[PDB]
Formats: sequence, structure tokens, C-alpha cells
Amino acid sequence: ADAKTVQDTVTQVIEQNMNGIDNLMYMSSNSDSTGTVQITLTFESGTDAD
Amino acid sequence: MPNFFIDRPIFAWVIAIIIMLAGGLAILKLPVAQYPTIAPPAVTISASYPGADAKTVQDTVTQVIEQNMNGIDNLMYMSSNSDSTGTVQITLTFESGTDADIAQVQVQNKLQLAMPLLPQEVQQQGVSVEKSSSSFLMVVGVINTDGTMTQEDISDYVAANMKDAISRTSGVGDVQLFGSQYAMRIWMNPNELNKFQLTPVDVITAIKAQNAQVAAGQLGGTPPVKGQQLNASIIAQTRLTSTEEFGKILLKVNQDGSRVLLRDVAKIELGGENYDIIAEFNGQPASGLGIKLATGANALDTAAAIRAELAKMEPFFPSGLKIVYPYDTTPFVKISIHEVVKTLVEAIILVFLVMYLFLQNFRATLIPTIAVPVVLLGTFAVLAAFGFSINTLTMFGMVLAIGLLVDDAIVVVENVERVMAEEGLPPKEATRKSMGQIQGALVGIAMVLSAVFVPMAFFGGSTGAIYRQFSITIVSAMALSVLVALILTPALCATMLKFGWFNRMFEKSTHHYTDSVGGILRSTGRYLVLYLIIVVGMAYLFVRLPSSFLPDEDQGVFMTMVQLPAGATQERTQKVLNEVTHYYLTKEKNNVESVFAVNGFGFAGRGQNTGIAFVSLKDWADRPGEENKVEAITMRATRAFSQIKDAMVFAFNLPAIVELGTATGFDFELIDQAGLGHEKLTQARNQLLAEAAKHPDMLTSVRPNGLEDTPQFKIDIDQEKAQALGVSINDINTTLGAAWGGSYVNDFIDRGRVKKVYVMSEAKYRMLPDDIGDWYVRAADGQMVPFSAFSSSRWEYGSPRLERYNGLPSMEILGQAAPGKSTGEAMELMEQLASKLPTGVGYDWTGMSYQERLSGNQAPSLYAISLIVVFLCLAALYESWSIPFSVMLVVPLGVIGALLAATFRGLTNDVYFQVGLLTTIGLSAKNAILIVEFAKDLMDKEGKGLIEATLDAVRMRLRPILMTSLAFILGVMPLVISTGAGSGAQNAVGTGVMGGMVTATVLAIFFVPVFFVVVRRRFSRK
Ligand SMILES: CN(C)c1ccc(O)c2c1C[C@H]1C[C@H]3[C@H](N(C)C)C(O)=C(C(N)=O)C(=O)[C@@]3(O)C(O)=C1C2=O
Repeated sequence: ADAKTVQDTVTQVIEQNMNGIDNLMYMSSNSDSTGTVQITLTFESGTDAD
Repeated sequence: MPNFFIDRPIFAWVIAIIIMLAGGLAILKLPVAQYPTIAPPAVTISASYPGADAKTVQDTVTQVIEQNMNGIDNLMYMSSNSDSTGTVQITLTFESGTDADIAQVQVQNKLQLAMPLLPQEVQQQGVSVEKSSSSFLMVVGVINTDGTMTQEDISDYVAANMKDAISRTSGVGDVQLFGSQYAMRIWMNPNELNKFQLTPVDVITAIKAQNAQVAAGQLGGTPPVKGQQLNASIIAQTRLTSTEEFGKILLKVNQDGSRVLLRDVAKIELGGENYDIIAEFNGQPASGLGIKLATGANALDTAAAIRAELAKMEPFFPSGLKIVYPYDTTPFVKISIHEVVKTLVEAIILVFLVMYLFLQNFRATLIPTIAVPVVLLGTFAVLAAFGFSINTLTMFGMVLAIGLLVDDAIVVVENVERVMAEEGLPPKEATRKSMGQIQGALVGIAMVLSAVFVPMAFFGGSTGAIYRQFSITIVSAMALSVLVALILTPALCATMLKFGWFNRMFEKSTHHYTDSVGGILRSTGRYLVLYLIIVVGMAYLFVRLPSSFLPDEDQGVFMTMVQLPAGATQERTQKVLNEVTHYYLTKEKNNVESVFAVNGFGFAGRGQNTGIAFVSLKDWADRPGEENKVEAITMRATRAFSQIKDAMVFAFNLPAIVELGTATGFDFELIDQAGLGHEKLTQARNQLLAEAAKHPDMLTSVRPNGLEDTPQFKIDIDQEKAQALGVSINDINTTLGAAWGGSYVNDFIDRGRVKKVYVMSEAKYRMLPDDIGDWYVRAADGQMVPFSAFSSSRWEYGSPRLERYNGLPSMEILGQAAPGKSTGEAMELMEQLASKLPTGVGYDWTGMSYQERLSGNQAPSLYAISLIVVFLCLAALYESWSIPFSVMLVVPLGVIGALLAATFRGLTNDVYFQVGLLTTIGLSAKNAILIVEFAKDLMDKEGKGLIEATLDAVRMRLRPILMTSLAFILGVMPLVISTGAGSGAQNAVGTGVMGGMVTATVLAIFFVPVFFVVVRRRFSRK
């Protein structure tokens, strides 16, 4: 699949659900053209990575 | 310290600044929230199996996943629900400090390995693990005010655009949709399609083929051949995106060239996902959004932030869809913390008035008006220092402690207007002497108050946290108070220090009194005997008084709870819901604001035959008469609703702490323990029940908290007869299923969003048993066959909701204490009634009634240590295994009168009372300690009289007592003891302190000097 067929199908669904996780600072994602997602959540300096 | 601090005065102005400035900085960091956390953590796993039923769902899913909940740390108990709506919910509760975040991982993780053993239809719906916490910050409604949009329509908009919009806003915790999100509804016709010799299977496997999504390579990319020049991505099949495209699905093509589209076999609207729960608000279609806390967010700040984002998207909003607000805690937390804070600003005016009209100044009164708002502000810092939060519990924490910390100021300052008047020295020099008779005695009233307080914060599980809530706050205020009374207060009043309707007038009243003490000091036992009558007072007053948890409160909303009988229907339940909704508007339009009524979700279960009506009221401002408040409206309504034929309809006020324990109730689980079946246990249940009723003396209201067996219609495929024709158990089942129950085929993309595609018989062909006929299945040779050909159906009784406790099948039983009896003894009878139930059956305690069992009585065991640690503490203040014993005897003096919230009102021994009670014992001993001290100072240092010192002691003390004590008994009763506006807890705290304060003073003044003399004389005599 390809961007508008993954960004729609996977990246949203996951992103919809990244609501309210302590010390969230900012999230960023990219779909692909080969079907490949990378959601990244960056947390506040200090926050426990585990 | 202080002596060598009233020399250094501007340093103790710094320390004042930090404390304050630090306390100010915390105010702007502190989480705000109605309550803090108090319920043990709990993880809920829930699943769907469309068209299921309690037994099926239970044996196919619930059992399975239960057999897997092992190797998870800190698990308290595990309960589960399997009900005929095709739904399971397993709820695992944890011990107390269990990290909520780790508890979910473990559960969720241990589930992930049971998944393989679940049925493909369920793995598909997905199973959810998530932290349960029925503490909602609010619930926006989204109605349509044109009638253009339906339930399902409105829900869809709400999902598409605003949902995430909210979910991302300034710390919201979780948003839940009160609706679907459109689903490609394919609504089959058995007849339209028995014609073309087709089943739902043929229909299903088409939807798969036509609505799939294929893959194929690129062009170059993967190793290409030399000097390629183009690289691009092939784009094969991809999902249908319209009701239109779905209509066109090659279902059949026969000799004729016949073209049988899905269109020609069913309706194809774009409806809701599940169709069995009907949300309307003031009579018209509605959808919702229930937002949650957010772990360290600001309840007021995100309350604002929601309304902002809702406004930042109020244009766009089609046709005419209002956003509405049937539930917001915020209002409550506001005009309840806007009070409290008033109590602080006010009980300040008081400790300037009952100070100036007594000392007479503008510079003596300006000192504790600089001291209080510091210890206070500074106390915030200490809260924030242990995570704590601005919240109802912690708020009244301080209010309920203001008297203890005003008395630390007043005491210091006026104990100089003593010293500088006899041998009258200057400021910088008399404060140096006064801060010497009291000095070490505050450092003892500190330790003393550290016990009789800290010993909370140590109580049981659930309700033990509420206690800590007050505990830390008070001990934090209290100790931070002494801390300024040694550092700022003296330094302060040894600087800035040196009406007529008094003075000479108090000057004589001291004398009339001081003499009364004398003489009541010669027999030395006319009053000692009087005391034993007071100690009996309280000791019998104790037992008499009913006990409670937290008194309910007008919160501005309440619930009507409607329940139709056994077989009743959705529509049939709607009719009822309406009357309810009708009654509330037309017949209560002077209190009722709205009726958000949900038709489908009930209490003891779900199903067409149950509902709830959330009703939200007008302002407190606009609901003035006590008969316009809640315990009024509900009382009327509950009666009013006795004109309904079959349809039990209650209305009750929700308890203060929503996500927490309840009535003096016990929670009883009747387990099974052997092969014993559903029925055997149903019988077993029926004994303990019927028995429990024979004893209304030990009181009761015992009751199954579950559902009774219903009839159900069993079809039954004849296996052989099936083989005989060309008919496959699979083709059979699917059809009967998907038609009657609905089946979820796959997904498609609707306006840039993945959404489900369901497939089931139009309602017309799936209602009555006589409707089975309609359905045909294509057999081996290819001839449509009728259901009667391979099956036969009898009616029979089953359970729409089978329940289990800790893996073994349970039936939970609710029940009430007794009008005279203790929650504890109602239990104790129950266990006995249980022990005689037919071999196999067992019981267990859960809920509050477990949080009770495993948290003994404690209070007597804990204060037994406080007490010991007071006598131990108090001896060392003086120097005697005797003298301290005089100070203690004050305990009961505050109790009586405090406990006389039986005679001046009808209330209950509750958490607020209990802490109010402690605040009072606090000033009581404080008095006693300063007295027994003043009597020991000028008796060991001045060698004065075995009785003469005790007369010169209660002389010097009588003035502080009166000042601070009037200060309290006024400002501890502004709207406190007399409210109705988010009140309840207000009257609760205050009343206990008022009457307790009255008796703790108008009585210790005579008794503590008696106490100091009655002791001493017993020791050194033998
Ligand atoms: C009881 N709850 C507060 C409400 C209130 C009003 C509502 O309008 C609704 C709910 C529950 C939710 C649950 C959701 C759930 N989820 C969003 C898929 C869900 O799994 C179901 C289900 N029972 O399978 C729904 O019926 C559901 O679609 C639904 O119809 C609801 C909705 O109609």
C-alpha cells in the first residue's frame, strides 16, 4: 500500500490512540509509498523512558 | 532559637518571604481536581462476539482468558461478566500502591498469549485492556436542533472532526464516543435472494473479493536490469469507498447472462456500527463525548480548554447542531473552592476583630494577619512537596485546621501583652521573656499534635487514602505553624508593638471566674465525680451515634433508573423513558435543565429491556427552596413513578465520590467450588436469599445483583439429515448466524477513514421464530433447502448474564446493614446462613466488604499508639510519669458536645466528623499543656503554691482561650452550618467542631485546674 492507503489505514488509527500519556511533548509521524509507518513520541526531558 | 531570632529580625523576614514565595509558586503548579485517587487500581478486559449469548460467550471466551490471568503481580481479586448481548468484561483489581501502568501491561501482555485460543470472530472485534476509573471530567452532548440528523449521523461527525480535536487538548485524559462512526450496512433479504439460489455466504465471500486490497511490486526498485530509467509504484485493487460501489458486486451470473448485484439482494444504507443503544437528549437525537481527568492535569484549566476548542470549531458545524453540557464537575469544584478560600479570608477578619475588641490596636492585630496567610500559603508548598493536590479533601483539610493555626498566632502575641504589663518591660525585651514561658511548650504541642494526627495516613485501603488526605494537610499546616511561632511571630511582635466598650468590663469577669475555681479546689472531688458522668456521656453517646462515609451532596445532577421486565423491548423501553423525560420537563421546569436518557445501558445488565436517564439541573442560584434541591426532587420523583404498570423506575442521588465505595452495604459473592451447575447454584442462591429474609431483625435488603433466567429459542441442526442432503454444517451455521446475528466482513474507507462493513438480515425477516422459515441454504447439488429440512426447535430457560468470581462461577448478592446493627455484624450473620448451604457452595467478600474485612477495625489499635506516644511525649515536656496524665483528661471534654451532634442535629459519625473531632482534641490538649506548664513554671522556678500557682495559671490563660475560641466558634460557622449550595460536607465538618469547641472550652477552664491538683496529690502519697 501507499500513503493515502496507509496514512488513512494505519497511521491515523495509531495516532488517534496516542491520547494522554504523561509528559508527552510532541508526536510526529510519516506514512510511506511502500507501506511503512514511523510514529515517534518525544517526551519531556526528565520523563522515564521505560 | 527565637530569643536569638528577635535580635536578628530581618532574617526572619526573609524566611517568611521564601515560605511565602515558595508557597505561591506551588499554587501555580498544583493539580486541581474534585478528589484525588482512592479506589484501588483496576484493569478491565472486555470483548465482543456479535450474535453471541452468556453461555457461549462465557465458554468460548471468558473462561479461556481467565485460565490465563496468571503470573501477574499484586492481583487482589478478579471478577467477570458474560451476557447474552455477546459481551465479556473481566475486571482485575490490584493491591494499593500498585502502579496502574504496570498492572495494565502485565494483564494486557498475559492476554496477548491467550488470543490464539479465541474464536476468529472475536479476535477480529478486538479485545480491550484499559484502566477503569468511572470518574468523568464531563460529557459534552452533540444534539441536532433541526431533526435533520440521526443518532448515528450525529455520532459520525463527532468521531470524524471533534473527537481527536478534544483528545489532543491541554491534558484531557481519555475521550469516549457515545456512538458508532458509520459502517457499511449491508442489510440482506432472504427472499430477494432465495430466488437466485444464494445464501449469505455467497454474499460474504463476494464482499471479500470485491472489497479487498492487493499488492504488486514497483517497476525498478527490487534488483533491476542495467540502466533502467523509470521507477514507480503499481497500484492494484483498493477498497470500495461508497454505498454506491457496494451495491455493484457481481454476486451471480447464470445461463441468461443474469446480473445479480448486492443491490438486488439487500438495502445498503450507511448506518451505525452497533444498533442497540438509543441516545437522546431532551427528546431529540444525541451523541456524546465523555472526557476523563488526565493524571496531574488541571480540572479547571482543561474545563476551560474544552470549551475553547469547542468554540474554535462551532462554525463549520452543519445544519444546526448545538454542543450541550449535561455533566461538568468544574462548577462544583469552583464554587466550593471559591468558598473554603472565603473561610480563610474571613476567619482572618474574625482574628482581627475578636482581637482588637480585646487587645485594642492596629499593630498587634496586624501580626497574626501576617502570620496565618503565611503558614497557610507555605503549607501549599508542603502539599506539592508530596505530590498532593488542591482538592475537596485537601481543601477542607486546611479549613478544618485553621483554628489550630490561628491559636498558634493569637497565643504568642497576647502572651506579651501579659508580660509587658506586670513589671512592664519594652517590646524587644518582653517578647524576649514571654517567648520563654511558652517556648518549650509549643515544641511539645507540636510533638503532641504530630501523634493524634499522623496515626491516620495509616488507615486501611480504600478509605485510608481519604484519611491521609486530611492527615498530611493538617500535620503539614500544624508543624509549619509552630515553625513560624518560633521564627517569625516573636521577631515580628517584638517590633511594631509597644475600643472603650470593654476593658474594665472584662477586668471584673476574670475575677468572678478565677474565684469559682477556688473552693472547687478544697474538697477536690465534687467535680472529679462530675467528670465520670461526662466520660459516660460520650462513652454512651459514641455507641448510639450512626456511622457513615461521606454524606451525599446536591452536585447538580442525578439519575432515574428504569427497568422493564424479562422479555421487554427497546421500543417498549423508550415509551417509559419518555414519560420520565416528559415528567421532568413539563412538571419540573424550575429545577430540571435537561434529560440525557440512554435506552439500552442499564445497571445489573444491558439489553433492550433497560435504561437510564441522566438528568442535569439548573443553577443552585436558580434552585432556592430546599424543596428545589436534590434529596427533594428525587424523593418526589421516586414516588411519582409508581403509576407505571411493568417498569420499576427509581431516582437516586449519586454518592459524593462517584468512582468509589457505597452505602453501609456488604458485597457478597456466592462461589461454586464443585462441578455444581448453573441451576444447582441458582437453587443454592435461593436458600441463602429466602433465609436472609427470615431475619429482618439483623436487618437486610439482600438481593441478587444479576439477572434471572429467561426463555430462549434453541434451533438445533440435525447432523445426519444434513449429510443426507448436500448441506454443510458450515453453510448452515453461517447463514442462520449472519442473518440473525450480523457478521462483520471487513473494512472499507469512507472519506479518508477506515470503517467497518457489517452484513445482516433486514429487521423484517429476523423477528419471530416463525420467521426462520424464510432462510434457505444452497446444498451439494445446488438446490435451495429450507431450515425445517435439517433442524427442529424447542424453547428453554437460560441465563442472559452468567457471572464469575475468581475463575469459579459466581452470583453476587447485595445487601444492607440494619437499622441498629453494624455493617460488620450483618456480614457475620450472612456467613452463618451461608455455612448451611448444600455441599459444593461457597462464599467470599468483595467490594467495600473486602476493603473492610482486610482492614480490621484499626482505629482502636492505632490510637492506642498515638495515646502511648502522647504520654511518652508529654512526660518529657515536663519531667514526670505523672504530670502529663493531667493534660490527657481533656480528651473527652471536646468529645461531648462534638458528639452532641445528636441533640442539636441529626447526623452521622463520619470522616469529616472524625477529623473535626481530632481538631478539637487538638486545641483541648494545647490548652491543658500551656496551663499545666504555667502552673509548673511558677511552682518550680517561683516555688509558689501547691494550689496558688494553679490559680495564677488559669488566671493568665483564661484570656487566650476566650480570644481564639470566640474566633473559631464564629468563623467556623459562616455558611459552615447552614448551606445547600454544594454544601453537605460543610455542615458535616463544622457542626462537629462547633459543639465540640463549646464544651472543650466552657468546661476545661474549670476542669484542667482541677486536673492539675487532683494529680500531683496522688503521687508523693502512699
Ligand atoms: C453507555 N454509553 C455511555 C453510551 C451512551 C450513549 C451512546 O450513544 C453510546 C454509549 C456506549 C457506546 C459503546 C460503543 C462501543 N465502541 C465505540 C465500538 C461498543 O463496542 C459497542 C458495543 N456494545 O459493541 C457499542 O454499542 C458502541 O458503538 C455504542 O453504540 C455506544 C453508544 O451508542
